[PDB]
Amino acid sequence: SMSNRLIFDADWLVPEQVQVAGQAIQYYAARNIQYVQHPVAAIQVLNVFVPAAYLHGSSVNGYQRATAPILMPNTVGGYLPGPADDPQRVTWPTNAGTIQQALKRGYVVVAAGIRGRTTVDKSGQRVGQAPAFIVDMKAAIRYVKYNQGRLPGDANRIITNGTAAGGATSALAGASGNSAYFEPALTALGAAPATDDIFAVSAYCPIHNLEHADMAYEWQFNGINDWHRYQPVAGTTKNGRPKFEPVSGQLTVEEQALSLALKAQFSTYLNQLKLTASDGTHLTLNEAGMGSFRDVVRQLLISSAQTAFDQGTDIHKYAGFVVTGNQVTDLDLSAYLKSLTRMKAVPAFDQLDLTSPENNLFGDATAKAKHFTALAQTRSTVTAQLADAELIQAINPLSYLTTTSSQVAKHWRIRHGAADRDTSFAIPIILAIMLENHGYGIDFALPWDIPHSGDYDLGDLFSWIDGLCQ
Ligand SMILES: CCOC(=O)c1cc(O)c(O)c(O)c1
Repeated sequence: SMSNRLIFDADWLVPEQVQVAGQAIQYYAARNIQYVQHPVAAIQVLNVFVPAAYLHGSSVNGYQRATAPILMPNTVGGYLPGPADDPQRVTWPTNAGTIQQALKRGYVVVAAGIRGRTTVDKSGQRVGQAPAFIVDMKAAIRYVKYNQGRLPGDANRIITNGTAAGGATSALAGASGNSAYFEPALTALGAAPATDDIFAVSAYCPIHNLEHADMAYEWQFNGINDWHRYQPVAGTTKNGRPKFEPVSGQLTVEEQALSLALKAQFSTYLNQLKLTASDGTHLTLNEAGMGSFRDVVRQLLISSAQTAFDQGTDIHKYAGFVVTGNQVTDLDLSAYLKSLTRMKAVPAFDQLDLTSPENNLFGDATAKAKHFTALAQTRSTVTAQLADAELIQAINPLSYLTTTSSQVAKHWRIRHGAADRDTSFAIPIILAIMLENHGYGIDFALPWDIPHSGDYDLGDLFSWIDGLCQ
């Protein structure tokens, strides 16, 4: 209610400790902070964790109370609700280990709970479909910036972090700072009166650009007709972490036909983005999906392989790599993708029967799920509507990057694993190139043999953050 002034009080911080690399990391915690005045779901609270030195007038890793970066990680996956995280949390989902390491590095951590597609209110009504996820992230950022000074940390050094759907959340926060689109939702929540533009973005395998992801996926995997993925099993564990089992299939003749069309359409979509390489040449694809953009994808995988090769990793785990002497000199991209295997069927994202997590994300209070592409709406196997065009645009980080804007974070670090088949490599690559093209700082790679995952390179992530902030 209005009695919640959204004023942080350092008096709330209580001393705790956690082991990191066999040493004690002392910190202070304040949990369960209601970050808006009119919440609709219990999950909308945030936790604050502060290196202990900052309450005793001292330094960690070149930072002090007033200057420390504020890391804002999220636990969003599958566009599902992402509860407020905690270095002591063991319940799934959690990136508790990352919070522990961040505290050791001297970062203040503000871990916010975020509504997701399955969130319901006290009455059983859905209140967490798009754009709830990004509205909550923005509201949490506004709470932090409103409380600049009161909260330890530099509110002008907010760095979001997330994996997969959570990576898209982090990226969207960096892309869409102070966008007027979200103002009515934030007003209705009673968010703090502050801005929500942030300093830097960390994003692992961001599952974004959803309305073009079906095209990208088929451009990549057309010609590969068996798929392999996971679906759950039963089971009751103490950590609440969903247990999965493999399930495989083969594309129907009809799916294969749809694939060829989707792949063909990708060329036109890609070309009209007007992406450029460093020397300024347009990155394109021809009718058959070959060309300079495809060569960029290949080159990134060669770079990935070279890095691993230099480490003594056997890159011939997968097919297609040509090694001459000590150099990975080429790559048969088709052979690599065949050895990596296709994960998702066709369409991969906008399923014709409305059964995907993205279909459910785009539902609302009336409809559990919606389509978000013309193709799937036309070929729908169930009665369905298309989601609002402005909403699809609003939650895509690319929509904000047609320009060199003061509201977009200046500093980006994106990773997508070389063994991650949850979306096409083209998807994070398009984000990365668009960022560079518009003069933003972008640190990008496809790390060798890394699956769908995040937070696996903390040493390098933190070194990057420290390079920006110290
Ligand atoms: C479930 C793992 O990661 C995700 O966040 C995620 C979300 C999606 O919407 C996907 O389509 C996906 O493959 C992964």
